[PDB]
Amino acid sequence: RPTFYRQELNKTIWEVPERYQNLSPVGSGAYGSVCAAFDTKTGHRVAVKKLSRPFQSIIHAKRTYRELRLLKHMKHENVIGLLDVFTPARSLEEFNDVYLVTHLMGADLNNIVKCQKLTDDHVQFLIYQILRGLKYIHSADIIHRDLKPSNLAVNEDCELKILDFGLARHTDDEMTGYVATRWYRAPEIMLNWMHYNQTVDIWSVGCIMAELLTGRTLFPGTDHIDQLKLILRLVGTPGAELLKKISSESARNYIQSLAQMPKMNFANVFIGANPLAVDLLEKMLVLDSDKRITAAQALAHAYFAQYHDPDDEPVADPYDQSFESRDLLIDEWKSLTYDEVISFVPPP
Ligand SMILES: Clc1ncnc2ccsc12
Ligand SMILES: [Cl-]
Ligand SMILES: [Cl-]
Ligand SMILES: [Cl-]
Ligand SMILES: [Cl-]
Ligand SMILES: [Cl-]
Ligand SMILES: [Mg+2]
Repeated sequence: RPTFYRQELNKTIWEVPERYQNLSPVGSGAYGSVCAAFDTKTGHRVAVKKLSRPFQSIIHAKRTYRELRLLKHMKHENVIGLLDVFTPARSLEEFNDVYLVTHLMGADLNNIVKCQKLTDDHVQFLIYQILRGLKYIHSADIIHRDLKPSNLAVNEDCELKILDFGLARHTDDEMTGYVATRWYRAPEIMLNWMHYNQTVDIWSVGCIMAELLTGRTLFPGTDHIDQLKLILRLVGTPGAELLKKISSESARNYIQSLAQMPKMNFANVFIGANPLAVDLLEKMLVLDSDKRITAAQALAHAYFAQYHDPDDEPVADPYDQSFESRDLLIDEWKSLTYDEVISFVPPP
């Protein structure tokens, strides 16, 4: 067991191993209560997250367990990983607090899209890295569900990592009105059309790729219905085949109230873009999720010929998510979480 020391960080008591020094608050609270520190064992600048009220309800205890399981699994160059997890508790009986340690992220994609001039070469390398990380995530039967520029960390060398695993499901209020939290969402999940699957993430990558090419949000809707109208004007209204797959009768009735529209010519929308970029966007932004390109298929597209290496695009170890359908008490979720804290092995 390391030695711990205590300090008050803006009306919060932090108790952490001596290896972590020079703690100071960071971020806009998007990933929880997070400080920056220097890790003296590894020489890296790190983010230390202290969870708020991790065991206060069954819902919160299960969310804590879910976040720790997901972060312990993810071992890939293009995905956030866990550097450490600790508790000052010396037994299950005194366990209350959980702390997670990751690499400190400086800038996200929004900063570079907003403030930098990007070459077709920059767009190739950024989207190649997102798809490489997604091929890995999807091989474990994990759906990200929230890919957007603020969840993509980017460094000076244009190297990228994917963020946001096992945090609270987004509320209907967070999704209301003129908000970036909805602009990257696939239509079948935005409007609850049907049981969704991993194909939702490829819609999101299409929306991100279009914005890197134009410097503008692709579907900046003022509300759910305005955003659906922007989507159908580009990709066309649904045919009988997709309408059959909308399980919700009222959602089917609403769609049929709209005048039919054809798919637009993407070369006249993305004026001057690399024809290979236009071709890939047409294969991602397909209304029927069964027909969209997969991450593994997209890596082999000619747009990525300069970066694609099929011997260096790895898949994940198997991920057991059977706990997700399990009904347990608060103390049972707390015991499962304690075992995952004490069994952690740090990366090489
Ligand atoms: Cl990205 C992400 N998802 C869930 N928890 C954390 C803690 C630090 S970064 C992070
Ligand atoms: Cl230490
Ligand atoms: Cl990492
Ligand atoms: Cl504790
Ligand atoms: Cl964003
Ligand atoms: Cl597993
Ligand atoms: Mg999110």
